Amino acid sequence: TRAAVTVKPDDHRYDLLARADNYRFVAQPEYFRLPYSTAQVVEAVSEAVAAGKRLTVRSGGHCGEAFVASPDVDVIVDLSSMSHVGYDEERGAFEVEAGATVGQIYRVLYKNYGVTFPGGFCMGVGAGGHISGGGYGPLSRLLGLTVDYLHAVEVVVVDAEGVVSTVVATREEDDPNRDLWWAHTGGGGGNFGVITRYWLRSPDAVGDAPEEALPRPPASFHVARVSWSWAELTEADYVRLVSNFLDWQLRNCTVDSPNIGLYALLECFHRSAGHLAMHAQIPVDVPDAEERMSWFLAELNEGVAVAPSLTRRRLPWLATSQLLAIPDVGPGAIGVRRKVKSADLRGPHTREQLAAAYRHLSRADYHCPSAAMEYIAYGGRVNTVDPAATAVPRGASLKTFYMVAWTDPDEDEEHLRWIREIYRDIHSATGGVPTPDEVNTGAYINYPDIDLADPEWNTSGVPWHTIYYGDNYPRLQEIKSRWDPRNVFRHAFSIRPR
Amino acid sequence: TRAAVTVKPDDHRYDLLARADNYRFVAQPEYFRLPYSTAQVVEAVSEAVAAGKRLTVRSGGHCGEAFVASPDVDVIVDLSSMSHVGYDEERGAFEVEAGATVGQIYRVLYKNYGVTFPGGFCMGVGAGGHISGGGYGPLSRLLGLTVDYLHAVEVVVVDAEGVVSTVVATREEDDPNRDLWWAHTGGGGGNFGVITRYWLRSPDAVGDAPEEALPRPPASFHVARVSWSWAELTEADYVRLVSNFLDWQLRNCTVDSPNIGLYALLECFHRSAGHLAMHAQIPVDVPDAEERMSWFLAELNEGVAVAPSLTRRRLPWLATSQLLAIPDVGPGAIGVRRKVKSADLRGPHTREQLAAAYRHLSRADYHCPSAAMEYIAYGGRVNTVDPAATAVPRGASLKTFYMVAWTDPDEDEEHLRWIREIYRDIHSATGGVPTPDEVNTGAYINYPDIDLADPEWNTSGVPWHTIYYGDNYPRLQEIKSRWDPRNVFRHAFSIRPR
Ligand SMILES: *Cc1cc2c(nc3c(=O)[nH]c(=O)nc-3n2C[C@H](O)[C@H](O)[C@H](O)COP(=O)(O)OP(=O)(O)OC[C@H]2O[C@@H](n3cnc4c(N)ncnc43)[C@H](O)[C@@H]2O)c(*)c1C
Ligand SMILES: *Cc1cc2c(nc3c(=O)[nH]c(=O)nc-3n2C[C@H](O)[C@H](O)[C@H](O)COP(=O)(O)OP(=O)(O)OC[C@H]2O[C@@H](n3cnc4c(N)ncnc43)[C@H](O)[C@@H]2O)c(*)c1C
Ligand SMILES: OCc1cc(O)cc(-c2ccccn2)n1
Ligand SMILES: OCc1cc(O)cc(-c2ccccn2)n1
Repeated sequence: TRAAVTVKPDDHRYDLLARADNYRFVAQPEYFRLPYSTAQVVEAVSEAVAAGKRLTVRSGGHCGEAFVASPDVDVIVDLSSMSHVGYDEERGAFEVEAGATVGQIYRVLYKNYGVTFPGGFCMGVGAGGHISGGGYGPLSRLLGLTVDYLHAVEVVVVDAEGVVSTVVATREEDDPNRDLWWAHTGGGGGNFGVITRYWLRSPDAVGDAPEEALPRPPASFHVARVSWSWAELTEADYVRLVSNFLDWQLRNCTVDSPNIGLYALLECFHRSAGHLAMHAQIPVDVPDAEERMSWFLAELNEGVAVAPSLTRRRLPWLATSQLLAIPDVGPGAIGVRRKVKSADLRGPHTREQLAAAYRHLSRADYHCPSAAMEYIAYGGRVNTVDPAATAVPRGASLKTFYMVAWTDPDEDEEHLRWIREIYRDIHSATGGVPTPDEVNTGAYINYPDIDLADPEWNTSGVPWHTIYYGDNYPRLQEIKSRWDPRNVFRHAFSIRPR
Repeated sequence: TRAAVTVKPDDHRYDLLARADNYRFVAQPEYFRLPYSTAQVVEAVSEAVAAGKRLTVRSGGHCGEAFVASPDVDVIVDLSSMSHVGYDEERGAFEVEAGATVGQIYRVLYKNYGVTFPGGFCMGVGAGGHISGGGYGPLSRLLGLTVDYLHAVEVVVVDAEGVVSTVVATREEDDPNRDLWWAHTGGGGGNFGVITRYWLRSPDAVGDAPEEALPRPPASFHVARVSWSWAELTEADYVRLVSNFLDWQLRNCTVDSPNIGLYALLECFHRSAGHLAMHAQIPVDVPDAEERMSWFLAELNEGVAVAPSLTRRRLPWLATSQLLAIPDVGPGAIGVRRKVKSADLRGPHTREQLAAAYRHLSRADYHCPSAAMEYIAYGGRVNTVDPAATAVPRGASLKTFYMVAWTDPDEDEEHLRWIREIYRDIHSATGGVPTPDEVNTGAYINYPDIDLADPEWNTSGVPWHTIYYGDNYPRLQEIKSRWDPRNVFRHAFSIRPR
């Protein structure tokens, strides 16, 4: 193996490595280390540990916050050159190096073996942060979460006397490292050590051919793409439309629903974007698939005056997945400053919550065509899992996501103000945040938001860690204390040892 | 390694594999063969040769025409699982397997080694088609063409008895197979054999460290992105703006220019789109770089009544390249029907030609936001090499490019009609095609257009092979007869033996 690359501030590459998906956070370490093998990750961590240096890891660069790129980080280990994806016959599982990106993973697994696993739809997202935090996407209703396929993980860890090792932790019942496995099923990136690779396999796979080791997705899908012109919207129409979407999703979010195969995402962009958009997809092989999609669209439009433009077509799965995917290049990906938020639902928003959203999404005093809240269908196979079995919170029927993206740092204050205000107004009855209760079930650690730990925005009394992990947090602390007892791996929202 | 994959029509992967960048052309072979090594590509070709099957190769699926997917193709060898990029210490050059995509090549080369090669901007374009056809991009004015770095090429070939073998052909003067190397420096894909891998290296490189074997791009670029509204854009404006663009490019298209680092692309969309668009870039370490972009923009708009909305910023090279690249996923990339055309220039379009483009670009009886023609700056270092030394015709100082993309197969005739009529009417003085002369240099093999072989659109009497290859065609024909004597590798625009 070629020796690990070290990139110092005098090297031309440093300024590029300092930048990832969020341009608000530019890293300035003493150096970037790019390793090629697990033994080089060991060496990198042990150097940092010996001299007390603050170390973080980057896989895909998609962190919503400054977890990797904090100005007090001294060393950044970038895993983008460990991206192998292959079947491992000794284990009967697909091996995925942590710097592989989801888009590449889907292509390799599918073309070479005809299988897939249910991760997210954004292309440049790294396996490192995605899987460990409880990755989901469009196939989750049918197949569950990424972590439901996590057979094993290999992790570089640091014990109380500064000794660095590489351990493989599996889900087998007698695995002495089982706890470290469980922590990676929703505990989140940057907490327990450097994940070097994951192994993926269905827990009920038959034999050991790769073609049976993970699920075959359905072969093709009816896809609907719908938009409603903002120029034609009223408050009442907005309220009614989102209510219909929500009501239909809450009736159809269990594995018993004959519509469980229908996945849909409603993007409510701010008015400056020109439209509200939705994409929906259903496997062709579901009984009456095409009629099911028609009933769904007709229900959506009941009692709503604006008529949508609609295109319907049929595509193979992988193409359906790339249609909906977010690009890793182009003006939407590169040089973009961002803020994201998250809130999960097991119940409908109220008419008052939706009128408040409408007030923020129609504001004519703001202009940002990439400002949006999104409602994302969820549930299904996700919620048939015993929730003790993984570290991811379960029970939401629907996720919601808030985002503003812009390019000018001059404008930071007004974009941050806009996203904070809409999210707080929506959650004004619960101290401005989704406190776990009858309607909210929390938030998703892979859409982190540090305003949850800010007394000016979170006036609920409920700490951030409850919001993101609910009842799994204290077990995560204990596993943290066992495996990273010096708190070498940390960030604003890292598991505190206890 | 793993045995090669065979995908027949009963396999769920077939419908996906049958679909590439252009949905107008759906492949229907007997099977797809996905090989993992050169030996397996030999086996695949030997099977098709033995039974006289019509065989084609796919790398990235970016062909503008049906050369891969044509219905008479029986076997398609898909190289997407051969996408290794690394330095090959033995030959002193970067090894690029034919199935690697340019997006991934630039990331690997730059991050691991701090180097690059001047290829194209589109992400999912495959090395196989791209390099052999004579790839270019944004850095070509400073660095030349991809083929200028082509140190060697490995090709699976078939002799007159139908024996299949592998040859490595190099650029070295004593190489007995130099002729095969030269044919790959612009002869285009799908002619001589299956390219399994390329080796890339500067001809003048010092020593044997990878960091020195290809050029380091400039670390940072000033970037400008510009758009003019169609709202009150008039013929007069349109014609002044492009003339201004062209005058400028033509004065500053040589290695003597202190503006040669300035690279710019003008997109003239149909009124449908709302705007005309332009992106420019210049390295940061060019003396007075920031001011030169100011001068360039000033001259552009002189005598032009629409005021351009403008944004300027500074980025690292690799970020700059990903900003202006075209995504390989999302609505712009997936499930899209396309038609492309091209014409290179050695001198300016006349006022009449521009009037004719304006008319077609303004035509209110047509709707297609994706319809455009583009002026892409070119020349510079490209034109300091001997036109003999590679198979790519050189001479153009500027490249032009035409495209319509849509999704509805029912609208094919309207979109084809538009692109065909605008192209014809701009070349109406020369029989509807850019005949090599004082002002036109031809067209580019990697933007193929079978309408140049259609008596109804090409009335110039100049055959397609002269437009694409000028003086180099007879030599290509001779290499073709020597290396593919049975014409195994062919398509509509393949080199005809003789
Ligand atoms: C940008 C982006 C993010 C998305 C998108 N869509 C998603 C979807 O459809 N479903 C999802 O479940 N999530 C989606 N996300 C959110 C992402 O899942 C998160 O942004 C992930 O956390 C990103 O992972 P990664 O790209 O690896 O980002 P990094 O910034 O490098 O790291 C995040 C976090 O994890 C730690 N970490 C990374 N790598 C490691 C390893 N190997 N070992 C330990 N820890 C690691 C980092 O230190 C950091 O703290 C769609 C889009 C466009
Ligand atoms: C879609 C697309 C194309 C682009 C884009 N931008 C370009 C740019 O910025 N600079 C360029 O110089 N060219 C650009 N092009 C055009 C592409 O260069 C061409 O479209 C390439 O030919 C595409 O290559 P590839 O993606 O490999 O396409 P295929 O469809 O697989 O094959 C093309 C042609 O080549 C033969 N062939 C492929 N692979 C091989 C191998 N290994 N050996 C021999 N022959 C091969 C095929 O049979 C076919 O004949 C921007 C965009 C978005
Ligand atoms: O998964 C939805 C989504 C879409 C998007 O454009 C961006 C993100 C995102 C971006 C950064 C951190 C977390 N999520 N998520
Ligand atoms: O090279 C410019 C460009 C842009 C684009 O969106 C598409 C293409 C293209 C698409 C198919 C075949 C050849 N070129 N080219």
